[PDB]
Amino acid sequence: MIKLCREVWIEVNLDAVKKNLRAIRRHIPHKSKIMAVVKANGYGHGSIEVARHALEHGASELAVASVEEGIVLRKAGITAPILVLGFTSLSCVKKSAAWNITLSAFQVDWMKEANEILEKEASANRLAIHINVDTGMGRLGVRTKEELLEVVKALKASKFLRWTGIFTHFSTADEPDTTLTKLQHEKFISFLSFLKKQGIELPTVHMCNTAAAIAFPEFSADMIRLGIGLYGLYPSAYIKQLNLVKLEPALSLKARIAYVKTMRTEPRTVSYGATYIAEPNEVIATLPIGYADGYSRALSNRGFVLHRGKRVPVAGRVTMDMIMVSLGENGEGKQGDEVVIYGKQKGAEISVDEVAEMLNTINYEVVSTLSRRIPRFYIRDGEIFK
Amino acid sequence: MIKLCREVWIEVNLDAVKKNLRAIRRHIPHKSKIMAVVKANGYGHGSIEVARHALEHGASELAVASVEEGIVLRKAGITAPILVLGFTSLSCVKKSAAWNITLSAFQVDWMKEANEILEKEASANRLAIHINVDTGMGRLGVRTKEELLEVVKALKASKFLRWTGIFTHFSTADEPDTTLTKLQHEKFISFLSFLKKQGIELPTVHMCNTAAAIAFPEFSADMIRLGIGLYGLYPSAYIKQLNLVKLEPALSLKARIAYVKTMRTEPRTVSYGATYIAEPNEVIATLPIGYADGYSRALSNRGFVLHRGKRVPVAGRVTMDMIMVSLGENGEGKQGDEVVIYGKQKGAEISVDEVAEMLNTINYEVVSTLSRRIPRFYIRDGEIFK
Ligand SMILES: *Cc1c(COP(=O)(O)O)cnc(C)c1O
Ligand SMILES: *Cc1c(COP(=O)(O)O)cnc(C)c1O
Ligand SMILES: [Cl-]
Ligand SMILES: [Cl-]
Ligand SMILES: [Cl-]
Ligand SMILES: [Mg+2]
Repeated sequence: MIKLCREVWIEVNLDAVKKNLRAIRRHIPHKSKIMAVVKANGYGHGSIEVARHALEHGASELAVASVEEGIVLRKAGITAPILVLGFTSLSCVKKSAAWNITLSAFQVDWMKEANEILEKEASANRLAIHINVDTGMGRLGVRTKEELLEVVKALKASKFLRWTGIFTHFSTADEPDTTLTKLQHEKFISFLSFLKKQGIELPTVHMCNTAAAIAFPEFSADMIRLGIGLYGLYPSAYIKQLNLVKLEPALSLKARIAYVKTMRTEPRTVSYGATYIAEPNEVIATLPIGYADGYSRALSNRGFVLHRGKRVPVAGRVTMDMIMVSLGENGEGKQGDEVVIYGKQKGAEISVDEVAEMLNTINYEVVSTLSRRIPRFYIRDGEIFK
Repeated sequence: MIKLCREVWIEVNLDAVKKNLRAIRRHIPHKSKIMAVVKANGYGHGSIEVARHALEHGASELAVASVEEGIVLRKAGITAPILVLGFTSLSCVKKSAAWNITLSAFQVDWMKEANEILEKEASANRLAIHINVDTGMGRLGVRTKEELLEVVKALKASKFLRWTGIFTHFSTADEPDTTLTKLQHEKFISFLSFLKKQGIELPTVHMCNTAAAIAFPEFSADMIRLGIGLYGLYPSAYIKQLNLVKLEPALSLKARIAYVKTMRTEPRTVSYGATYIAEPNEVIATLPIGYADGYSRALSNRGFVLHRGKRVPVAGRVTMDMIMVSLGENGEGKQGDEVVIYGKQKGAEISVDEVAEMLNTINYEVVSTLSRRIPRFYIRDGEIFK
């Protein structure tokens, strides 16, 4: 199959990504664009190949966490609009314009000072901007309709800026109680109505994350922001249970057994702390993944991997680079056998969602903390590359 | 002051690393060498520059998790011996000899097949090998005297290989009960005098990790493997409290406030889940760090940062890229102010070790999971460089 020195790797199924984009496309209104959210290295799936695939199969724009993530995509030959969701220091204004990155901003002072930096360097390449309106996320963005007006005016007065969007972020659209979500929607529409009544024409409006796209597709407006769903993962249990859109998981994480041994002699202590004592004929397979790869140490004596289609448990503590599992009394297994850490094997499955449940977190965290040291392979039209 | 687009960075104090190395050197026997452990991107501090500094200031070899980690060091100009502590596939044997990386092995069959690959290439480089003995870690390594002996003869007979060392690993040396650690010591020594009685001359003998170097410096033999200590962190509260060796923590994690706001208008909800509701005169600051950087989401309504010399609470949930914090009623804080996330500022400190206690994990995980997206800056002779 694949040749590696250390035998741990991720497979991202781009056929799955395409199918997710199509399922979402067919769910939200026909005219709505998709902005594929490829922040944090593609939610740990690899920003570039996900971005490239997304753009060919129904996305129009990309979103990222920073200018540096956006430049990564440029250097990969990507020319679609890239929006930085977080805050960008005035330090990087010039660099942003040069690499044609779209920045979010929401403050008069920032817009004017951005304009002055660009006026000095004199480039014809204007800096693209979106305005973030905070309707209750409480994170970034402007909060009253009157400060919003000033921001718009300052942006429109700035000839080295170009306004290409305005947005908000829902903070509870994945929850069974939709009260807050509807209050946010109705505040955002409100602020926009206010702008329209001052004779201001709107650029691209966008508010839905995956959760709201699915539960409130009527909010898609000109463009949705598809993150977790792109990766074939649901924003919550609730959203999944609505059974409105069929997503398929794009990531699996795999490895090969590095060493197998029957624990014939003493001491039969396994791993740091000696927290697991194996039986005399207990078989113990060692695997090349650990907590510095993003495989939580809280999975010590708790997690489960797949080997020849069955669940075999983590025995003893997770270490920095390796774990051990029990194949049981006289269990069969060889050096080189393929193991799935996240995903499917035969008819068994250990989803990223089950892993997040074990660890009292969410699927976003389990994928987006997968270390860059784990190489990514991509599957397209059923076959593997770079 | 540092310029960045997104204002989050690590500083690694190489003056601290030099002192830790000195403190360890002065505590273990004069003739013992130090192998600096820089696996996992230097325990998230950056392997290249820690390794570079270490080799100028007490270390004479390095250890890594994998061939690929070793090749990163070699490309940066590093020439010292580099040991792979984990298992390496026979597919990487020609490569490892080309780049002069030292491989761990402990299997007769592996020895022969590696010799055989080189033999075919008429290789003029000999691949350097260390033998892992498993004395109770139960991870990797050979477990009996008798298997040990055959492994040695295979390797001695394999003339495109070169035996340059032999080790074991302690699994409990950071615990107040030393019983198992003394049994592993004793078992290792017995395995090694068993070899000597067949007239086998031994290469470099190494057993101690940071914990064993500090509590059992008499076990240093020819070489120790200094990991966590090199970074200025103790392996456990017990080891620290022994008060034997003073270590200085090398890493701090910083950011600048992306935005500061007073929560005047409704709704006053902060972050995903609306789990925190601010007071009307309460100041919320947003920071450009979140769980994809390795800032655990389990800090959501729990973590602390330092700002102007004091402890300010995380408010609401950690997000993928950003956290929010409370500067309290009528706050005092601006955009651009510097915040310490891990580390010290004026009176105050939030140590890696206290973050680890809160998350019920260990300092190793806390630093080794710091994402590569956070740029690392180094301090050397009081001054800063990238
Ligand atoms: C990351 C992000 C998204 C995409 O969210 P999902 O829950 O992944 O669909 C949307 N909007 C903002 C403001 C974000 O930071
Ligand atoms: C990482 C590692 C070390 C060093 O351990 P610290 O607790 O970091 O000093 C030693 N030996 C082996 C076999 C390792 O994998
Ligand atoms: Cl936001
Ligand atoms: Cl990483
Ligand atoms: Cl080991
Ligand atoms: Mg983690």
